Amino acid sequence: QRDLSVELGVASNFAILAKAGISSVPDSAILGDIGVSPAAATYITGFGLTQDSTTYATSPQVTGMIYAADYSTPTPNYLAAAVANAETAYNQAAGFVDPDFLELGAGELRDQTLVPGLYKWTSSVSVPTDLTFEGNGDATWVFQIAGGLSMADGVAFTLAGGANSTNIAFQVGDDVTVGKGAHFEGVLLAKRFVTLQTGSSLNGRVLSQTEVALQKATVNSPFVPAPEVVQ
Amino acid sequence: QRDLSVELGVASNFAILAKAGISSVPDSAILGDIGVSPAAATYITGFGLTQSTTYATSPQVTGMIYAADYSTPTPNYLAAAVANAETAYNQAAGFVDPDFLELGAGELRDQTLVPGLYKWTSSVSVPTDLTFEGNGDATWVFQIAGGLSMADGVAFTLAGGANSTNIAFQVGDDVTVGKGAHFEGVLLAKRFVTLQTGSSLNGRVLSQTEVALQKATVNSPFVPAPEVVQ
Repeated sequence: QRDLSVELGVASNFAILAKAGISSVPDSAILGDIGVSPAAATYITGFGLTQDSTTYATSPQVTGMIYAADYSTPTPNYLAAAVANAETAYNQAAGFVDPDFLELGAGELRDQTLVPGLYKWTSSVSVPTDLTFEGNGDATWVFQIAGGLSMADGVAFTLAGGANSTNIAFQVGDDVTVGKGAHFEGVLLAKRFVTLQTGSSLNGRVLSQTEVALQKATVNSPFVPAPEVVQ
Repeated sequence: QRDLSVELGVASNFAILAKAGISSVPDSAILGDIGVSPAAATYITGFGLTQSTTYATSPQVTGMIYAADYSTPTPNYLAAAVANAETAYNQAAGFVDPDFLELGAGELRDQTLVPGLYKWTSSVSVPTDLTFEGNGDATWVFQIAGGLSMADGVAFTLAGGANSTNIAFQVGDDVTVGKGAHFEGVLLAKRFVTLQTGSSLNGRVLSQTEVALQKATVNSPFVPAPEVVQ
């Protein structure tokens, strides 16, 4: 019943957005666009970029387009807006007051089923087992994690009750590690590094203020409807 | 000291942004980008456009021309600019507790305006020069429910250090800048904006319908894109 929605702005048009770089050990599989700013395209590595048709690039690993800060107009200003909007979201998520849960599990989320609400830790958070979100289709969850976030190899996030990963946001102060073959659901608003380890998957988006490393990793972001034109 | 700044988001990258069309009787001079969305480029008229499928250029425009039918990422870039312009219009219309309510019953004759929030529930006219007197951090917002019209040849003048990046006008009905008149500030218009023969504007024009220029100048502040890290 609390509306903990986090407004992403232009950053909802990206599967992965990073300030410093994105790397892939191939083959990753990303559904949605990816972008870096203020970094140049040289900090997007392991993708085999082919530049078009000089505003964006393509890769067999990305279903969508790839954007960097040195590409042609209007890409620099589009990216600037996406990164500014992603910072405003991080801050909004970190800014909500009066948590429903404080230091749950003393930082460890083991065999948990999480009702909707605002969850805060001043520590790092680890997820050694599967994790279930239970709530309806409009329910919202925000995690405020001052430290790192780590998911053990093979753990999976499960949705129950009608829940949608568009309504799940994780704000994390320190590095995020999604373990090998683990499955994440939600929007990751990371202050520092995010690594999706070998053969992990994420339905949601990855928004980092530094670098994103993919290891044979899958990211499926929501469809972006094309603005409809008046002729 | 009330901070009446209006946040423009992506609309600070446009000299003129309009939902339905932009026209020019040439030669106009626009310093800054122009864009229409959701309208197609066929609703940008009089610019002698030349089409890199993401934008067009014109001798009248220092910058780029964008339309909703142009190629990726122009449609999503424009949809952000228009959404951000609407959010700005609603923020300016939403400020509460005006400092000055119905000044002049809508007619601003020989006025010098200290900083603050000005509201009218009527239309407004500016039959003479109008001065804004305040320092370089002072902010003004005008909330006008009706139209806004400037008489021929009048000017908006800046005294005491005033800066027109800190002046915003929210106007519900048509805005008409008379021949040879001079406007200062950000115009957030719900409906039509006409800059008549030889008028000029230091600021931006953000319209929810159409903008028409007649041998007119729109000179917008340039906001640098992030410096590239190589």
